Amino acid sequence: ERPTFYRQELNKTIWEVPERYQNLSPVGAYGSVCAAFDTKTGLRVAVKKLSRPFQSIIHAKRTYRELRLLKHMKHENVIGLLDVFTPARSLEEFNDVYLVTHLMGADLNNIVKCQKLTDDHVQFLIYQILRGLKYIHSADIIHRDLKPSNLAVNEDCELKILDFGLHTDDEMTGYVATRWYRAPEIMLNWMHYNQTVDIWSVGCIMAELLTGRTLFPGTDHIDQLKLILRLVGTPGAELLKKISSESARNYIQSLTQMPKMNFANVFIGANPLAVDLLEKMLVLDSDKRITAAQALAHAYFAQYHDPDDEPVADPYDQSFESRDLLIDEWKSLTYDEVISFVPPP
Ligand SMILES: Cc1nnc(-c2ccc(C)c(-c3ccc(C(=O)NCC4CC4)cc3)c2)o1
Repeated sequence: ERPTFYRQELNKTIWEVPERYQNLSPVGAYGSVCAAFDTKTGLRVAVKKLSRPFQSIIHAKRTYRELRLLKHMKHENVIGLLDVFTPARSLEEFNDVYLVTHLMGADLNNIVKCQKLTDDHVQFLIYQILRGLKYIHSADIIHRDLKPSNLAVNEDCELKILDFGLHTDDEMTGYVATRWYRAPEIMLNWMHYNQTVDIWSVGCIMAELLTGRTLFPGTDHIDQLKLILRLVGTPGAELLKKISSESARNYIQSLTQMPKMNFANVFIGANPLAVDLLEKMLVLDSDKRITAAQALAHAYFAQYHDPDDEPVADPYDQSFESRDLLIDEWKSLTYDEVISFVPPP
């Protein structure tokens, strides 16, 4: 049965949401999002209204991608879908999509920036990121854009992963957090990349939680690459060969060879086990980085690691990515996914 919708204007656009959602207030950065009190579940929720979802093929495909991703993610440490609705009564008038998720009070960026983090806080926070990433990667999904701002956290330090990378050139330019957590292979388009790019991001985050400082705050791509290589050393012959970009390979070979630095001398006073894990994450060769599944079993997480409570994901069919469809087809697929949504228990 259809709920009653009511409307209000929240900064230049009309929100039409079901009555269960009250006290809407904008929170901007994450898209077009409102905090809301959900009266049926008693939860504080985030309601995102999609922005012109079917105005182009790329937009319509994006909207479907986003809904597909969110409907599949059911894990404590990954943002999931509480609800999805449109005020539209049929396909013909279907033109707006609204998404409802948990609203966690803060992001990791405000945590590291405002509070001192004990080594035990670091254990728990990274543990949770890895636990959710094992789940994410097990579905063959790559986040691609892991940074402190898309790690939501509550009062109890419980964490969910948000905003799967699904950026323009300018946004990646200069002295910007948008690029500081990016694996060098994506940053510079070295090769066809995979899910361990997400592990490099975790390395940078973990480092920053331990020291309270960005690990590689490059002023631009090249400066950042230098910051990276000073720490991990320049590529060996084996890696140079795996860079499929001739042009990128040729550039990296112009650099004075440097060895990998001693991580105990960079992360002074840190847990030796934390140092070890960092050395295994911040490996230049992605083939050799530690996987999230492998990381969870590392000694650093002895306290939180529970092999029976680190679930993988159901199969995720993303063959739609290969498909070229018409706006109307992408829109009909999105509609079918809206109409068949069943709330969680
Ligand atoms: C895909 C995908 N990845 N993330 C989303 C998504 C979709 C809808 C929403 C409302 C959100 C969302 C975005 C941010 C938060 C959130 O809790 N941010 C915390 C910052 C304010 C202190 C919660 C949820 C995220 O979708």
